[PDB]
Amino acid sequence: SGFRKMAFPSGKVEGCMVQVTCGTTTLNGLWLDDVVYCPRHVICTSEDMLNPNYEDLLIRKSNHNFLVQAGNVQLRVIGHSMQNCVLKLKVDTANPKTPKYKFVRIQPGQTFSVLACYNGSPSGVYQCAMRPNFTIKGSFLNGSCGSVGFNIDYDCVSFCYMHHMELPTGVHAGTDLEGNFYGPFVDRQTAQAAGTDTTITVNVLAWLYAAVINGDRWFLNRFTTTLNDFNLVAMKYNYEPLTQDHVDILGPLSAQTGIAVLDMCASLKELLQNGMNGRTILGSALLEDEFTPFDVVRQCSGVTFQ
Amino acid sequence: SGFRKMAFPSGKVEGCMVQVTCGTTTLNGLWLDDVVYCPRHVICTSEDMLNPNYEDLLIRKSNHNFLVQAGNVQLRVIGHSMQNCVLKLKVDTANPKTPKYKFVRIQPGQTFSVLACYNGSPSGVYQCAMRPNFTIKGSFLNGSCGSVGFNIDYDCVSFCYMHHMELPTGVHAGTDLEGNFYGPFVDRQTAQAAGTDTTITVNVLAWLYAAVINGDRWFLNRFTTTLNDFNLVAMKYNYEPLTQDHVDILGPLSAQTGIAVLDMCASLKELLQNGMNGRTILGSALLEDEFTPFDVVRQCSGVTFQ
Ligand SMILES: *CC(=O)N1N=C(c2ccccc2)[C@H](c2ccccc2)[C@@H]1c1ccccc1
Ligand SMILES: *CC(=O)N1N=C(c2ccccc2)[C@H](c2ccccc2)[C@@H]1c1ccccc1
Repeated sequence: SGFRKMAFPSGKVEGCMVQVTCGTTTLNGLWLDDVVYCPRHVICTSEDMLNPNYEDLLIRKSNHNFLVQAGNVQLRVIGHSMQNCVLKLKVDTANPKTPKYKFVRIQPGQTFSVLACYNGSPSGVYQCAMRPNFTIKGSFLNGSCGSVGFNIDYDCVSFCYMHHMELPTGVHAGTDLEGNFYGPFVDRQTAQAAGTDTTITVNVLAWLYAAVINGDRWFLNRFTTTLNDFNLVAMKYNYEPLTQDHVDILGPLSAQTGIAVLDMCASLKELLQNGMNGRTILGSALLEDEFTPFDVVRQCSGVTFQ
Repeated sequence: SGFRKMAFPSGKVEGCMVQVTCGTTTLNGLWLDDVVYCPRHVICTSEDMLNPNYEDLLIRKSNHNFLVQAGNVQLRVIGHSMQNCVLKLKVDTANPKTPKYKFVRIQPGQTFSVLACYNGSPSGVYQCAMRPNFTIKGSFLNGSCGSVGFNIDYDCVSFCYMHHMELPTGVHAGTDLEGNFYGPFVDRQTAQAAGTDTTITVNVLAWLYAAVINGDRWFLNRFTTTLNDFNLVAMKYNYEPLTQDHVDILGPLSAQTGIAVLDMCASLKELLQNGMNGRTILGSALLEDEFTPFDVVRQCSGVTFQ
């Protein structure tokens, strides 16, 4: 019993973290096989970041201008290329600690673990959700760029996020491992609108099922609702509209608890309209939306990894 | 910027996790040098747990009755001994992945990371506090026994907790690595009173300083207080009494923010008496007490580990 925001074990990702320096800028890189992936803004100074022409800046850089260090050993850079907002530095040695991996572009609402790094060294690990507005609410200081987000499936690491920047609002933005930003963000020091953030309705419902499983049931009511009726309430509270795909995904939790998805929706509707009245659910005084249905089942089943 | 409940990178601890089986009972063990540490209740059946005589049960077990498996390799057990509530199984091979380590007995209020394991395999990592009543609020299913709690200081892992049981109330109990329980708990299936839990006042204050550092300042008031005056309010709300040692420990955060500790105490007093009025602090609708002053500074400075 008990429900916690759990991150994946970070061991396989720690073995891939390297320090990348170009000029006076140092950040983190990800060493997989004979390639080191890192944000392309490693080639910029603080002044370049106001309006960088990455193509022109990269032309003035040669392989020897990139210093890659894994622990205390220096890797020899024999190739460099820019793919969207990421730099791929080809090194002469394959990482002997390269785990089985995939590069994946996650959907908004999905979750992943972040291994926050500074100077190529890990400092901590935490679980994040890709918000519907394609930002993340992480913990990232200067030098954390290049830290990655990932999921583990038994022995396979699916990398999905690379940290690039903090918006003036305090939230974080980054790319997938092909260097494509999540959201409309660009890698430059300019004010950028993230847009209205909405609550991940399917995740709040999954967390309500995790609550019932762990004995927190005060919020269960004698009401039911319809998809269109619940969505009228969801639109008023800036919650993502619920679809039959989301209902289908909640099927296993509904079968386990004996509570129909539309009955859980009615309970959520009452919590939205009336608040929590000074009560808590799984130790929280607000509705949590950072657990997918897959996170709830994984945690309640104790699925393990290599 | 941003503030998260961050766990230490778990890589050094993953390399130490093994599966220990005795009869039909399987749980996790910690392999450091040529010794495997695990809960002594690995020698029990479900029926033995009602009133176990560990000494009599252990006498019927020989080295060959303990199956220790690290990944797919079987370790040869050449010695066994019981130290308080832990079994120490001497194996013929030292763990080649043994990190630099220490065994430490933490104080109530201090924090640590838990690497939840099943069958010797890691499933996840999260940060916990040792509550003032010596319980932890973790996430532990059947088979999670033997999972450990730890802290990292650069290259050194200080193990402080080994999971032993879940109380009928849903909270968790365990030992230090010498097998001494934290709290008055015993390793038997009997109802056990954890006692009144109190809020870690020094940690709530440290988290209020983390809030100010990250721009959340609505709660700052025009009042001050005294230690005895604040403690009258602390006793009413089941908060740990604040001492000059706690004030001394908050010194660096007070010097960084320019906010005197007694002024932060007055703000906390107003939050306790008036509530949060539907507002949030660092994304939470309640007062968080699972961050020590050392966790706030470490996170705000980005201290890294090996
Ligand atoms: C994420 C990160 O560490 N850093 N990101 C920036 C940045 C991103 C977008 C717009 C402006 C700045 C910082 C930076 C500073 C100078 C050159 C490139 C990036 C910041 C950082 C700080 C120190 C070293 C590397 C990166
Ligand atoms: C922590 C854990 O996995 N387990 N703890 C107990 C336990 C502890 C205290 C009192 C009763 C039971 C479970 C257990 C069951 C049978 C024998 C010993 C311990 C439980 C567990 C489940 C499966 C394998 C090992 C341990």
